Amino acid sequence: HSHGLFKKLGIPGPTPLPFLGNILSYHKGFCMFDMECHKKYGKVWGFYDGQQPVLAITDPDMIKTVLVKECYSVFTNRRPFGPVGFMKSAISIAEDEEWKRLRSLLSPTFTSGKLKEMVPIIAQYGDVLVRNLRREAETGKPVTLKDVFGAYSMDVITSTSFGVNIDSLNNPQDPFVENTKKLLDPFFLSITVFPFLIPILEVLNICVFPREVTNFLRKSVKRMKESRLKHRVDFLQLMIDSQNHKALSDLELVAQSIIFIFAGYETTSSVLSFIMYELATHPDVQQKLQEEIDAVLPNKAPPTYDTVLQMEYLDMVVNETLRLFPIAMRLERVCKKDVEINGMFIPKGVVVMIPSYALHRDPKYWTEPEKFLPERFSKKNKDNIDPYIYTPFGSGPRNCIGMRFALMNMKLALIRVLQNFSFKPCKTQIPLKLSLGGLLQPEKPVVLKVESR
Ligand code: HEM
Ligand SMILES: O=C(Nc1ccccc1Cl)N(Cc1cccc(O)c1)c1cc(C(F)(F)F)ccc1-n1ccnc1
Repeated sequence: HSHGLFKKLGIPGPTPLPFLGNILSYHKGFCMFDMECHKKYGKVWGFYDGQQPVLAITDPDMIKTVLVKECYSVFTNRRPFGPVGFMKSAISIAEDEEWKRLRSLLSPTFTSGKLKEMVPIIAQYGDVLVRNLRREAETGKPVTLKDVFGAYSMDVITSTSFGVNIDSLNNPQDPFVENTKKLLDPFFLSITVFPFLIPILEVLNICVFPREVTNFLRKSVKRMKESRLKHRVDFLQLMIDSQNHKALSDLELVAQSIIFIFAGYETTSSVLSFIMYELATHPDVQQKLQEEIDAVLPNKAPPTYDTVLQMEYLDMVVNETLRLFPIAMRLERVCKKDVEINGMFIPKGVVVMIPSYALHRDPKYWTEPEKFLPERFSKKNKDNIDPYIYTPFGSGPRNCIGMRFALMNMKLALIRVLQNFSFKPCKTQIPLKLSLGGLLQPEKPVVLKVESR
């Protein structure tokens, strides 16, 4: 019944099976499936995640319209995650008026002025990461980068969302480290075929996030609120002060902190691991970046908000890695009203999809794409890229609100790790075969050789 929609609108696409749509095509992963359909079915195609109609667009003008131009009016919210409970008030999960209220109440928290005042504090746990990196350099055996980066990513997240200056890997007993370190898949794939099961799961009070960690963060936020009763450089602080549009709730503040927590842990650790692999398989970029790191700031010169943005090559290295590996893999907006965007009728309720992975590896906009060529973002070539094709943090008023923070957190960590060690390929795997699941992480871990100086 729903499969004739994209046939009525005259939109090509793989013929879907009843009750399932095109979920069987997800056997090669979201990324492989999106690239294949872009070559065959053209610039715009449509498929079905069960009964949910999905429209893929690649035209940059349509993309701008969906993300920027007609954002508040037609394309505002994302597709329902699933059995989310009290986390429905999360800024990434809120819809329509609650999202506009939450983002305005949280936008000044990620201001360039607020990030500069937290730069010296974000380096205390970073020096602890180098201390834990020298002991691994004493061993000639390779080291998995996801655990070391996650240890740093948890320390910075805890020390920036709250005041817990910790050594996550070296102190594996604090409740803050324990809850975060504990936390496609058979569950998420079933929700796509059965969106009718989403409201039934919430009636069963079974949410996709372990409830044991939610109550632990609820009591932690309660005791931290009692600890406030001169912390002026803290995510929560900035949320409690603005609390005392409408007002921000207490449990609402608990939900957003969990967003800030996870968005800076596996997300940051994943990108940090993708960067170092490409630096290990391309040591000329590693050497030049190490040479450029010592140029703007000599050996044993601490980074600063003004100095990080000066190293031009470090920004080129993070951009190309995000291109080759956009951990989002997709951007989604729900067409909540009948709209004709760029000569195309989009009915209501249709999920409009933007394949970041496919456009990041499209030969039309990138020459030799599968090749890590960080020179694509040089001062003379960074103007040729279309900002609506390379969207690692998305775009529009619902882009990544922590883009500046995540870029600073990773760049501040990269400057200190590269000015003390070098990374050589150990036994790793050049093919770097991506995982076939719903995350843009490698199932095979990232283990390379770390050499000192
Ligand atoms: C390298 C790291 C990161 C990448 C690549 C990234 C990328 C993205 C992307 C692609 C989106 C979707 C935007 C869209 O729908 O168009 C997003 C949303 C979001 N990100 Fe990030 N992100 C990163 C780190 C972070 C961090 C560290 C935080 C906060 C601590 C954060 C907070 C958010 C929030 C709150 C949203 C939802 C925006 C809203 O719905 O208003 N992100 N991010
Ligand atoms: O917000 C988000 N948008 C988004 C981006 C791309 C596709 C779909 C979506 Cl919905 N994601 C999704 C996300 C992003 C990266 C790694 C992940 O594993 C998951 C998010 C969700 C949570 C939650 F649901 F677990 F609470 C926590 C943090 C983030 N997140 C990460 C970076 N920026 C935001």
